[PDB]
Amino acid sequence: MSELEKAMVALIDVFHQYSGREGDKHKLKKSELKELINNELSHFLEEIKEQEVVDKVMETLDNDGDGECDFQEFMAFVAMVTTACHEFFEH
Amino acid sequence: MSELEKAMVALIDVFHQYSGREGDKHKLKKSELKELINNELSHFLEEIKEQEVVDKVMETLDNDGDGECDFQEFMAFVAMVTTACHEFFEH
Amino acid sequence: MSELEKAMVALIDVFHQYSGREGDKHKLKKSELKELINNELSHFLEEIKEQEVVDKVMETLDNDGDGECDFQEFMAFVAMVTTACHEFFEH
Amino acid sequence: MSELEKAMVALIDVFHQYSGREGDKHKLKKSELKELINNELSHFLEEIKEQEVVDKVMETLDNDGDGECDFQEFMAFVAMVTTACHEFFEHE
Amino acid sequence: MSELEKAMVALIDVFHQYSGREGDKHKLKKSELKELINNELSHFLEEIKEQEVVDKVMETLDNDGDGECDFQEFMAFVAMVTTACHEFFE
Amino acid sequence: MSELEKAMVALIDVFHQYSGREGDKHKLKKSELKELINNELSHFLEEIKEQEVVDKVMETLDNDGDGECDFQEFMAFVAMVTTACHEFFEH
Amino acid sequence: MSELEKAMVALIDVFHQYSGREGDKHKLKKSELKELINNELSHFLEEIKEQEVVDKVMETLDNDGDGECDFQEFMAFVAMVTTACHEFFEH
Amino acid sequence: MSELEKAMVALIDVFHQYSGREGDKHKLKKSELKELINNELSHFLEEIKEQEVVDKVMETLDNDGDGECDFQEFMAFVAMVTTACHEFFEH
Ligand SMILES: [Ca+2]
Ligand SMILES: [Ca+2]
Ligand SMILES: [Ca+2]
Ligand SMILES: [Ca+2]
Ligand SMILES: [Ca+2]
Ligand SMILES: [Ca+2]
Ligand SMILES: [Ca+2]
Ligand SMILES: [Ca+2]
Ligand SMILES: [Ca+2]
Ligand SMILES: [Ca+2]
Ligand SMILES: [Ca+2]
Ligand SMILES: [Ca+2]
Ligand SMILES: [Ca+2]
Ligand SMILES: [Ca+2]
Ligand SMILES: [Ca+2]
Ligand SMILES: [Ca+2]
Ligand SMILES: [Ca+2]
Ligand SMILES: [Ca+2]
Repeated sequence: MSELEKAMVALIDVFHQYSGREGDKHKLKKSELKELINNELSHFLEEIKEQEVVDKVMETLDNDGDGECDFQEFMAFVAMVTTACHEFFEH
Repeated sequence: MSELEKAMVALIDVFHQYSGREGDKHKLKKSELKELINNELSHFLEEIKEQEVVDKVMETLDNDGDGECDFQEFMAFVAMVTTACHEFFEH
Repeated sequence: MSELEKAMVALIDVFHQYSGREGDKHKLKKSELKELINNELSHFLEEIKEQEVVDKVMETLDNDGDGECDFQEFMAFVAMVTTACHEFFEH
Repeated sequence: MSELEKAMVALIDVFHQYSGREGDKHKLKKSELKELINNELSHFLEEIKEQEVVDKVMETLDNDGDGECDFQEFMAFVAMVTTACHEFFEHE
Repeated sequence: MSELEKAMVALIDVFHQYSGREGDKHKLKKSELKELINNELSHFLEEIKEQEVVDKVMETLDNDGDGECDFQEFMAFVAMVTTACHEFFE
Repeated sequence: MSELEKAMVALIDVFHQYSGREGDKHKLKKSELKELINNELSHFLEEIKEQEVVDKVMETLDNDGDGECDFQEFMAFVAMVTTACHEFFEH
Repeated sequence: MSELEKAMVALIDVFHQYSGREGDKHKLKKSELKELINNELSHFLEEIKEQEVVDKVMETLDNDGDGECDFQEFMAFVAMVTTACHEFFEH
Repeated sequence: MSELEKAMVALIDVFHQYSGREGDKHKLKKSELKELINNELSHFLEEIKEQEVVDKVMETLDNDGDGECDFQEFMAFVAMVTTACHEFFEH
């Protein structure tokens, strides 16, 4: 598989890894999203330490309004974060 | 780097491997997109062998209608392809 | 170690994670096999929830007729599931 | 994905890596199998140098006569090496 | 660095990792040796569950009688274990 | 496999890569030992350029008097060289 | 990621481990640089315990005159130390 | 060893692997430097396909003018790349 293909499997893996911890095994609840952001995105995002911050992140990602982040919402989240960090190269 | 962050860097790297070939070095033109798909997504997608199919993929991805795929749009494509793969893994 | 070499070791390690829980530490009994499948093959296989399903899985895997799955029989099951997954990535 | 599920995908991945280089993209020809063994099994197996050795491994693995190793045949190879490794280790 | 030189540094590093956990930072006391064996040699050695067993392992390794395993003593243990592994090719 | 276990296998691997050159493929003769030192211990040890230096190393290592270095004897050489290197990082 | 790539990220990570303790989270004040040296270079460098050694090291590393060590400046320190280590292995 | 110590040994190791191939075994000639960048900086850097690219990189790094990069000069390059990576993660 190419490196791009392996990158896509890794996105699915990390999602499974956190979404399967608690409750709904196919979505991230606020707590799981907090742990994903803090443990897996520490070079791209500041550590989330206040519930207002977890709440706004989740409010932003949660387009179906169920209070959780499903896989499609997580892919959009990754797209936003990666797009943002790639703007570094856009000058 | 986490495996998530490595995936994110891979996505940026592969995008540029193809985007910088011609014209705007931060967008994929149709020829660059065709090559990316054919060389980097050979296990997940059918090889593109017809200009018509190339036009249709770009028409689908090109959300801002500038005729090219920028990195935001490329992320949306990756998310679509990832999604297809993720379906295989929910049982 | 290469990714292949680590993968071979991971197959050994998972077999023993389960085989050593109960009874003979070198074989998977039904309950161990059910737990391995349910916990470690959840994205590749439907969860096993009924004794009758467990029984038929063991019956296919248990070639030598001792009522359990030994390492070699487990390697055959791994080759079966892997071949199934490999049929996916054919393009 | 579990460690087991990752290990299965890593088997598919390495197969692809070598099978797609030359000729039939869905099979390892002798040179492709040689490379895979020398680059990816370079801690479990001795480097294959002599052609005769390459020839013999392929004859071991090639069950359908076509002179190449397909994925199914490669999985039987993987089981052979994993078993050898299993016998190398302690389990008590 | 060759694969041999890198192996050597890895041996130094694992000894460091465990020798620094309690007491004398340069030696493995019995608890530290038990943990290294159980955490880092799980594919080559039986897990140690009994104190008799780790006392016996240390008695064997402990050539200067201080009741701990220093690095030179650790290298000897590594030599024994690797030589035993190698018996697989005998 | 742990880094320590990886190390142990590397040690077996290099020994065989040299021992297998000539004569007994399970032992290092003087020429093979010289080559191992010069090519694999180039950063820990001064290059051997003198027959007397070779002779001396082998006399030190060879404990069963066959005039060669088997694996067990090589492990003793490894212990010795590593130990000397460790003390160098010592507080 | 290659070993080189992972090593570069490890440099960023240890820097931040100590840089974020106090004050500017993006620079090392002398107390922080001291602790970094004392805790993460314990096998390469003798412990610093005198004001003047810290003062001396910081004056060497400080090129923009803020009395702190930013990440670029830290990289000159890393270069110095590593070059020093490389010289021990060249013999 | 700490993560920082191992990172430092990794930097010296990668230098040894590439500097050893051709000519002066203690320095990187331009072909060696191209190989290192293409093989070891492949996730962070663009592939060098145009010879004028290593030519200009060497131009900057060579400060004793043997037209090659020694370890010292190599560390400056590692600073430059690592610093860019830091700024990239700095958003
Ligand atoms: Ca959940
Ligand atoms: Ca939602
Ligand atoms: Ca372009
Ligand atoms: Ca567009
Ligand atoms: Ca059992
Ligand atoms: Ca059976
Ligand atoms: Ca082929
Ligand atoms: Ca090898
Ligand atoms: Ca065949
Ligand atoms: Ca201790
Ligand atoms: Ca002792
Ligand atoms: Ca020999
Ligand atoms: Ca002998
Ligand atoms: Ca600070
Ligand atoms: Ca400063
Ligand atoms: Ca050179
Ligand atoms: Ca690249
Ligand atoms: Ca120079």
